[PDB]
Amino acid sequence: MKTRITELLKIDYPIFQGGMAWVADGDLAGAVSKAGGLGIIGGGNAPKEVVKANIDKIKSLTDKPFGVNIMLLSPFVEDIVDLVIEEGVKVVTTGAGNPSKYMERFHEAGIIVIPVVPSVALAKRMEKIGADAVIAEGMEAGGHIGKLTTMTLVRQVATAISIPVIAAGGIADGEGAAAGFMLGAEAVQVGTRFVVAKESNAHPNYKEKILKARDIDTTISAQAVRAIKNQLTRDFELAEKDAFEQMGAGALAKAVVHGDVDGGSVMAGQIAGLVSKEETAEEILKDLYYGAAKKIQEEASRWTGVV
Amino acid sequence: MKTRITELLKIDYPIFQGGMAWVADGDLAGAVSKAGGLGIIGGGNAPKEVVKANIDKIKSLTDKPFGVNIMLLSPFVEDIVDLVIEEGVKVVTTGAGNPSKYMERFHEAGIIVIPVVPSVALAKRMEKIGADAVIAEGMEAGGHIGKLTTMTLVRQVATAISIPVIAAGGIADGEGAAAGFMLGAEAVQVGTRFVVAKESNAHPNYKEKILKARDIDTTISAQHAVRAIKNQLTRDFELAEKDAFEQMGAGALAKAVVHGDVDGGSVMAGQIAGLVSKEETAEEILKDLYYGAAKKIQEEASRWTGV
Ligand SMILES: O=C(O)COc1ccc(-c2c[nH]c(CNC(=O)Nc3ncc(Sc4ccccn4)s3)n2)cc1
Ligand SMILES: O=C(O)COc1ccc(-c2c[nH]c(CNC(=O)Nc3ncc(Sc4ccccn4)s3)n2)cc1
Ligand SMILES: Cc1cc2nc3c(=O)[nH]c(=O)nc-3n(C[C@H](O)[C@H](O)[C@H](O)COP(=O)(O)O)c2cc1C
Ligand SMILES: Cc1cc2nc3c(=O)[nH]c(=O)nc-3n(C[C@H](O)[C@H](O)[C@H](O)COP(=O)(O)O)c2cc1C
Ligand SMILES: [Ca+2]
Ligand SMILES: [Ca+2]
Ligand SMILES: [Ca+2]
Ligand SMILES: [Ca+2]
Repeated sequence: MKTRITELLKIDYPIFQGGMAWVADGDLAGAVSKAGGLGIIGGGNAPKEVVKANIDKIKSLTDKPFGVNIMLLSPFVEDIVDLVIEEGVKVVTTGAGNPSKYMERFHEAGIIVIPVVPSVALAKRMEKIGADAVIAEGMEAGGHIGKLTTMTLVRQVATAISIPVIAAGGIADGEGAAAGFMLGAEAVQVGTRFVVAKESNAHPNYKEKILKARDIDTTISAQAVRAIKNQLTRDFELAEKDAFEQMGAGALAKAVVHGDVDGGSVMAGQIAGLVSKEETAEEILKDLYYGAAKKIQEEASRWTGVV
Repeated sequence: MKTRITELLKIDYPIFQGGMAWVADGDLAGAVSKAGGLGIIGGGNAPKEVVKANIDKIKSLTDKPFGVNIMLLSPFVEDIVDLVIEEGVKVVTTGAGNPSKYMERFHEAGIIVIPVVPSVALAKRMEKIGADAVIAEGMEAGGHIGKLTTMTLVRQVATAISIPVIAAGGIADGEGAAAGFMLGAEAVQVGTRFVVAKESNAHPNYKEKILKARDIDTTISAQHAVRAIKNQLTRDFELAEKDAFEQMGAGALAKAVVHGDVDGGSVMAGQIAGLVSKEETAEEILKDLYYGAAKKIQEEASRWTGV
């Protein structure tokens, strides 16, 4: 099977493992790319030399295509722009801001640019400035969120633009992934579920937090970031009532690296209640792709001959 | 095609026009039922005598199945429970609370009860007291909302229960409706788009504000949290909360729906309002949703064939 995304990136499955701060090292990314998806290295707030070690890690693991995520609120944003170009990266995703100022530089470098868009207006602007595709991220996602859900944003983005759309936010199995294709997308982007992958270097405490979570276990803090509820999210809310960087500084690192799941930031999506097994990256990819195929096929049998 | 909902309810299409305070009178619920879906009179906050007039109006328009919505925050809840049983209404949907104390009375009346549920724990419990089906409503929906999205709530509720699930929130076309079926749903509930139906008695001003809205033109107010299209009321209400209500809130929806005061009334509508761009008959809407979905499911299955 083929979609414009499998053709554009030269990959087996129309699935991205979304770039994540701290979680998406060369190990996670490498395992995804290896099995046939697009593994994506999360730039995050990391210095150039930390992100570079990751790019080196991945190349030594596989020759398959890979992306690098540039998170536009990073203090080292300009260094990572240099880096993706310098290291020969073919795909760039961008998140948490407008990447417009870097678009011509990326395209002169032969790089494929796929921004994350939170609205139809920004989706269209990206199309008119040359963007090769866009990612519509719903508010149900883990991490730094917009306002619109996946249901409404994907459909309205897909309708507004002629470039290919990718659904992100709230997908953790084949049924969820196939829904993304119905809303008009040609690829899915998955975050929360890849965190529990065997190759993921997220601390056992962070993985077990996700695994035990119920549907309602997430909250939005710092109004904006979706995370699993703990002492830190309760602290922040209370200090929101009172009125602050003592809490917020290094919070994700505390969680992802050191396993402090009380005082750390345990970002994860509303779909974490559906995630309850540790698997390899390949086992996750196959479940999403063949799980979707199966469900699309079963529904077509139901609706067959209707006109 | 057949779903467990089409067979429980004996309806031609697995689509509910969602029970809506003020909007969902007899003429709208009639046209939906007459065209072959499930039209639903919304009880809202209305006295027993007003809802009876609606029930009286619908029976004279169509012989086909119809539902009545019981909104549980109503001052007149006990009377609307009475009313449905006395007038031989065969289906009841509920919203804004827990209907558990009414379950045994409804079933002794031979009534089919379909509660809206905001979580997995409430879906499971409704299943355990004998509910015939539930509605999963996402926070993207118009009106009074929970915290989970359609993408994530419908997945996790379809998964937790063996009774049929109906997907609500963010569906205005066949691609949207197909997506809901993909997540585990056996029918869809549509609100926003039915407001602009030719047979809807919503004020031309109110229909105009939907037709001209963008994806981003809704906001959450009063977080009883209501989703509505941004205007002077939402601006004044947000500010009134900001520094710190019944003077502003009282009768707000009636002012917009009936009188067309879309400046200072509550224009409840979903994030999918940016997609709703024309006035159509109820039948034209039902047919677009149904056959739109069919063609999208059929299209994607030829794309995925052999996988
Ligand atoms: O320019 C504007 O204001 C509008 O433009 C945009 C606004 C928002 C977005 C957007 C929303 N979501 C995303 C992708 N998701 C994310 O970026 N989620 C993230 N999680 C953890 C992150 S790390 C971090 C975060 C904050 C501070 C320091 N570090 S980023 N992009 C894209 C474009
Ligand atoms: O266990 C509990 O605490 C109660 O559980 C529930 C909690 C929430 C819900 C729920 C949320 N949304 C829905 C279905 N949607 C709606 O109920 N939407 C509505 N729009 C306009 C309405 S009219 C109104 C509303 C408030 C005050 C005065 N009038 S109701 N049900 C259902 C059950
Ligand atoms: C822990 C965590 C960190 C993330 N970091 C980034 C990031 O640095 N840049 C970005 O564009 N998106 C970031 N995201 C979003 C993901 O790339 C992806 O779009 C999202 O997880 C999809 O939603 P889901 O969690 O339901 O699967 C992050 C998400 C999580 C959960
Ligand atoms: C104006 C308006 C009034 C509503 N009133 C009720 C109600 O009284 N009881 C209820 O259970 N749901 C109510 N709802 C929810 C709808 O029946 C339906 O589930 C919802 O609108 C679906 O989301 P959508 O707007 O994206 O289609 C209302 C929705 C709107 C837009
Ligand atoms: Ca398109
Ligand atoms: Ca490891
Ligand atoms: Ca089920
Ligand atoms: Ca009329």
